[PDB]
Amino acid sequence: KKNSKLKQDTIDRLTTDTYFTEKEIRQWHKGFLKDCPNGLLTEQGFIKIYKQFFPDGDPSKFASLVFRVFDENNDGAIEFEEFIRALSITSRGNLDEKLHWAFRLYDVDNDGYITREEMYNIVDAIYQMVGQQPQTEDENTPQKRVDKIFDQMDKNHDDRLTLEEFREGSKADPRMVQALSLG
Ligand SMILES: O=C(CC(c1ccccc1)c1ccccc1)Nc1nc2ccccc2s1
Ligand SMILES: [Ca+2]
Ligand SMILES: [Ca+2]
Ligand SMILES: [Ca+2]
Ligand code: NA
Repeated sequence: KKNSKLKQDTIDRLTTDTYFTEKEIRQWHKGFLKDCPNGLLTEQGFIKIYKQFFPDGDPSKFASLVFRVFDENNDGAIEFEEFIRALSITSRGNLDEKLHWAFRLYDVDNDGYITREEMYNIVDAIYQMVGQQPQTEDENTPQKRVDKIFDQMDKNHDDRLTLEEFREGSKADPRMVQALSLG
């Protein structure tokens, strides 16, 4: 099939754009096909992998958010090239590259801004995956602590974060990106 074989044109673009050598890309493709013989990873297949790694909670909500960022062309599947591009940024990117990737995750509706509700949505997704925790203080909930972090980053108090607000906000308070292991 087209999707199953690794074409030289794909390798050329990947070595131009990513931190991986041709040798590493070919190695990763062998592994990609062992887990995904079709060369196309579906959303549910993506969720299944996240369940292999967090068997206690429910990673479905978080995995679906991450999937949308991986699937950069929005065709409903992660092809090998999209897999490598995301892995390059998240495992080998510099701080600015990782913070932009985090911004794309938090900006669920892709409108150029993070809202409070979008920030809640990611945070809730993480707790579902990792283990929800009870709060007996209505003034010390995740939603409220997130509000404080958000307010500190929202320099012009318009109730939304630009990429610049989020990136310079995260370099003084990296907690929203360390929650994704991208600090
Ligand atoms: O989702 C994946 C990709 C995938 C993978 C498969 C094989 C080899 C390396 C990675 C995987 C990794 C860990 C658990 C489940 C799947 N990685 C990322 N996780 C996060 C989390 C937060 C923010 C950014 C990222 S990028
Ligand atoms: Ca795709
Ligand atoms: Ca948004
Ligand atoms: Ca703002
Ligand atoms: Na996408």
